[PDB]
Amino acid sequence: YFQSNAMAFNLRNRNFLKLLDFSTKEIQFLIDLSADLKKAKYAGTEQKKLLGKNIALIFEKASTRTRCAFEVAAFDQGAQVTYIGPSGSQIGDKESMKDTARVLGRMYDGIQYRGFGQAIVEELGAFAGVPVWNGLTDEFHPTQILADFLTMLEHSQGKALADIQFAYLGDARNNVGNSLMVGAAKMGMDIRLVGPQAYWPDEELVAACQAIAKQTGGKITLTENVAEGVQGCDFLYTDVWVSMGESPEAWDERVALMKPYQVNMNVLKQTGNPNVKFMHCLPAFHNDETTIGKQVADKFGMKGLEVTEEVFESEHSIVFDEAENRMHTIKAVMVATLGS
Amino acid sequence: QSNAMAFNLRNRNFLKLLDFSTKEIQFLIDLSADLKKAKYAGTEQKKLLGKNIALIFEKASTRTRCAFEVAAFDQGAQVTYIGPSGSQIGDKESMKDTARVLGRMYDGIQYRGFGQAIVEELGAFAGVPVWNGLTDEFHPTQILADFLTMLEHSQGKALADIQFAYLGDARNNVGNSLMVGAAKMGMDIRLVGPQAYWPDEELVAACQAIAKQTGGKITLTENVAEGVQGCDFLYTDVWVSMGESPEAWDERVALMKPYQVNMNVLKQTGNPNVKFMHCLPAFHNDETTIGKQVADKFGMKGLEVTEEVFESEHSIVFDEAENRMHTIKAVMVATLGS
Amino acid sequence: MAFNLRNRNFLKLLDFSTKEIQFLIDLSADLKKAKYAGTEQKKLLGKNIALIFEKASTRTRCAFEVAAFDQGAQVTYIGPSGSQIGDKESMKDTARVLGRMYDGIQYRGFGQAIVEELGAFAGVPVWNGLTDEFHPTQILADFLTMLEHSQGKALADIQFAYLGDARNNVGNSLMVGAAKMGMDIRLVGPQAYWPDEELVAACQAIAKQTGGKITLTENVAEGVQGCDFLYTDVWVSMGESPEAWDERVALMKPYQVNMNVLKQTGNPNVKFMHCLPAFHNDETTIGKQVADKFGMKGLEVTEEVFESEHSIVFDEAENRMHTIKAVMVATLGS
Ligand SMILES: NC(=O)NCCC[C@H](N)C(=O)O
Ligand SMILES: NC(=O)NCCC[C@H](N)C(=O)O
Ligand SMILES: NC(=O)NCCC[C@H](N)C(=O)O
Ligand SMILES: [Cl-]
Ligand SMILES: [Cl-]
Ligand SMILES: [Cl-]
Repeated sequence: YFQSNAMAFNLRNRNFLKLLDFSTKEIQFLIDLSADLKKAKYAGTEQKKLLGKNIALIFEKASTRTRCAFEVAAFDQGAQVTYIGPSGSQIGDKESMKDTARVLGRMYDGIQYRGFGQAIVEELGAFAGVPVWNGLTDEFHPTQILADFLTMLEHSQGKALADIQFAYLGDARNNVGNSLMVGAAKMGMDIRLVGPQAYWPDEELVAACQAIAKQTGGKITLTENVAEGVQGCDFLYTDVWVSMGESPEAWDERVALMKPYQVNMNVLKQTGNPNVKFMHCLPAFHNDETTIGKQVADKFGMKGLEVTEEVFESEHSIVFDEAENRMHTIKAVMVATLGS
Repeated sequence: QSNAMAFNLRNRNFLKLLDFSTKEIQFLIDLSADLKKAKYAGTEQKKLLGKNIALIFEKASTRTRCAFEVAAFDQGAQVTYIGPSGSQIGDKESMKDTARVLGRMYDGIQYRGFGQAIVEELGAFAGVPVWNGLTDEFHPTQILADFLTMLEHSQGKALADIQFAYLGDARNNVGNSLMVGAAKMGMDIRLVGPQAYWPDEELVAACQAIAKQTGGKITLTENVAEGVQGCDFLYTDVWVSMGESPEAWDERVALMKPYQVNMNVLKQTGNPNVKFMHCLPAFHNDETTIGKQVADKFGMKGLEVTEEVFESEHSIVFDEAENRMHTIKAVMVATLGS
Repeated sequence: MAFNLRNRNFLKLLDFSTKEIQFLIDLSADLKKAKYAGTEQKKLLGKNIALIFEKASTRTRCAFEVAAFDQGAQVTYIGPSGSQIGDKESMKDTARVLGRMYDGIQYRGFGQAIVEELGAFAGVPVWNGLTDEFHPTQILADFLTMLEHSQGKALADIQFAYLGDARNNVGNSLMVGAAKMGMDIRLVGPQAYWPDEELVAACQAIAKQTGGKITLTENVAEGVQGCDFLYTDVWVSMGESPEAWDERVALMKPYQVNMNVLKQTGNPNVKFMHCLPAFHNDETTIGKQVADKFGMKGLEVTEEVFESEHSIVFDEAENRMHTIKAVMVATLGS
């Protein structure tokens, strides 16, 4: 009866540039595929659907998780990869993205890009002629949110995404906030964006998400009031208050505004939910064991920044499950779009 | 015949085109074409299976580096990329030593960098095949790609029947190599640019002696209209190459500017089927930081080529770039394959 | 034996028995033979390995890559820039993330404490590819090389001297290895650069049980007499100050390995070793600047000794790969 390849047909050869380009059913399919690939890998029965494929991984910003997740997922699936890091390439200074896309599209079967304006990854996606995957831009981080939604499903009992309530605290207009809001809207979830109003997401993006959420039964709340924002949440999520590519000056501008939105044990208690779970895309500043994190926190008399060591290392934290799921979801994206 | 050539190429380095016969070069081009077809037909045999290859890059690269990686992967090899930082090379360890160490662990080595003398020392000391992926003096894999492309875009002409011009900095690596390749294959090449940037007189003298025996012709001129009349292909490259000081732009642009490839130049060929080539990367508009800043300083739109030419139907630059991979593959398979 | 090495980290030689070390060396010799005979069996097929380098490397990095590739594994090289490590993400966090995606992890970097943290938190085998304190893969390669270049001597029958900066990672590790394997080692250099007293004491206790001997001396003639091998390394290591050349050259100069030193062994078959990279002439930017400044031609070793029939440095370098292969196959192979 229901066994169908139509949906798989439609994903073939698509780019993965942002979640606004995908239907609710497409996103769910990607999540369900991710789950199946994760099980097959743990059961030792994984089938290689990217055998003989060559993939280019362009990184104009630093990465640990995203880069490793692309490499491992390709290797498990039978593909090879060429990593092109932030120096040593011609890209940007000597060669246009239009030119780079057409050259790489002649040699590789798929291309990942992490960098700056969403406009750049969109040009790559238009000119390459092979599938292009967004591994983070200034505006959106779509692979992260797939991982996050898989993680929420796994750490819930008998709930679909549409039944889940969560809050994101801090810099709500960074890539991860934007993307969470879009995904929540697509999947019918209840999202609260909790932070200072100057860092709320763009009004046009919010308006587009609200129109989406009207059709899916989702809810989107923006607030500066933590107690109101987190009450009843299944998950609390945060990220660094200053993102890659922004000025180091921005710490001075932001810490005093962002400080009330730190995820500490008080915040978890304000949920009223003893089963609440803590998520963070990573990397995180939760103590003095990084150079940047230590310097900033020392300057403001803090121990951690966006999250405390106590929350980050608690039984409530599921950040490493979430990080592992980067790899399974990126795999699903590659298999769906390029798998054969 | 082609079996003779294949036998003679086994275990050789690929350091420059002066190290090869006319027939060896033709064989490499023919092998490139066979490997390209096999890849598109899905019938490619993996002749580098179980081989491990090191790729040393002392300068930046997109095309060359990817072409080496992809060709190796398709042929069943694995690769280690060693970029301009993070290795011991140059600052802590001599090239002689690096060569002897890598030659013990890898089955072949690519090098892109500075003096030709450095790739020659690597090629002498490694004890495994060493392939030049660009030096200050020569860029031999690029020219194989260019000759394959010319053949594909000509209708039943052999290389010996082709006439082409290279415009601009004629003494850079690509101009030197085009002149050598043209002489070896019996072609008619015009090098068109300011006389101070003509290739070295000893290199020209050697290429003229080669050309005498192949029926090739080599012309050096400052005059564009004269140099490009009747050409099948026009070719150019950036006017300041990697490793030269960025200061060079300041007094090189004005000097070079008459040698820009624009639509007037194409019209001066008298040839409605004329095709445009460029090794890439190219400065043809304001969508690069360097290209925009240098052009703005002179109020220009593109540098060595205009957007109008680069994106026209006469341009074959992306066919030429894809052919980098197929030709590098043939080099590796010929020298290291079994 | 093989069973007991499965799933272990390889962080330093002090964590292993004499017999475990010998087994690793013997496995290295078997894998080397299989590779040259074309009969090598892939025991890491489908495995994915991460290679974290916080310092530069040519040999070590290449040896890990090639050994993985030959064994059917794939690798991700994470160099000193382009990752989140150190400035934006703690080692504890990096370890737990990588251990979820990879089957094994190599680390080259700074304090031993950092590799021990990685080893504790990753949850998969971790291998030390050089720290400030120890360099355990190098010494396996060195001991394989000594065996191959000796005729039917066991390690316990070998005498050797290490000259120069005896307290660097390589000296420390040579001393530990020698004590474990019952060898006679002389550390020959200025007293200020002798190894830590606590480390020496632990190695002496080990050596009493194996029949090894450890001598520290500032006298070259006494230190090198009757040696089978002479070994040296750069006088200033990665991560140390460039100012240290000013402090050290005058003190280290008398311990340069030149032809006189080889002659003081009284052994016409003496062999010369060096972990590499080496400063033996003016063909490196650092080596040339330093040597020019002090009116020298080579530093820790002369061109004459380095390129002589006595030098086995490139054999030693090739054995980096075969020994790293053994470590990976023993700890992760199936
Ligand atoms: N897990 C990730 O992929 N994290 C990347 C850092 C995201 C952060 N908003 C940034 O753009 O720096
Ligand atoms: N296609 C290529 O491999 N191009 C590389 C650059 C050539 C240019 N003459 C240079 O040396 O900078
Ligand atoms: N062969 C090697 O792995 N050499 C690495 C350098 C060792 C040297 N003592 C250093 O720490 O700089
Ligand atoms: Cl998105
Ligand atoms: Cl050449
Ligand atoms: Cl050790």
